[PDB]
Amino acid sequence: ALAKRIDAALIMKDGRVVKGSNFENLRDSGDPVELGKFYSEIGIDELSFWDITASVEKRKTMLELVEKVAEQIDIPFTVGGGIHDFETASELILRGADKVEINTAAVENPSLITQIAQTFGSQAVVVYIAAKRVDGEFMVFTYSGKKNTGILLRDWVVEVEKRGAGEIVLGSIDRLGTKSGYDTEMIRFVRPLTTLPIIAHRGAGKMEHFLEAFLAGADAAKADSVFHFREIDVRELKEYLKKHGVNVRL
Repeated sequence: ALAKRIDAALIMKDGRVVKGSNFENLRDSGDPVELGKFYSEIGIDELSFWDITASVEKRKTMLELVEKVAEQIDIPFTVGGGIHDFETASELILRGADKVEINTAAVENPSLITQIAQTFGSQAVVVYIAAKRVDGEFMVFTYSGKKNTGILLRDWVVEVEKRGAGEIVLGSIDRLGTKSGYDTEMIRFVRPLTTLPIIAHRGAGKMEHFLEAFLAGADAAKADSVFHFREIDVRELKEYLKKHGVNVRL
């Protein structure tokens, strides 16, 4: 029925893919640009490039990345990782990114969502929401899961749409590092609260997990290590989803 998207996320530091990948056909399996390009050719629909360059080289590193990526790939991509204000987001979109992915800076200043959207459109703004169960409630976490904001997921989802975001990535900290499946309970919780596309993140271990996420109401599903270490083949995944009635691009 409804069209569904398959996303790959690449974690990057100092220009390199953190922990690389298992694609031996590649000249450089740790080159984010070559790996991204390869993904774009075998069936990934959209890419996310996440930078954790901790040095003062971060800003130009991310700019050089988006420029090289835009030159080599022809599917939409998002860039993220410590994007804290409008000028940083703007530089990155102009240099070639289709979208920016923001989290902590958005929670601390939700008007940042609106400021990026008012120049680049809602479709250019993706808000990543890291959430976790705490005393029986879904709470929003910031600073790479270090801080419980005390903000209810329910309230933040509604505010994010109100401020003009285009898409929500819903990352379950309750599933980080696990391969037991996406947090379908969390996706089902968020689905009726927003009209925005919901992208599932964290927990994927096998093809059937993607099917479960789409049944839960996700519009897209994003993963990283399961692709890079080839626990799941992307072509096989889309073939599988299509076979069982999911509207994926094949």
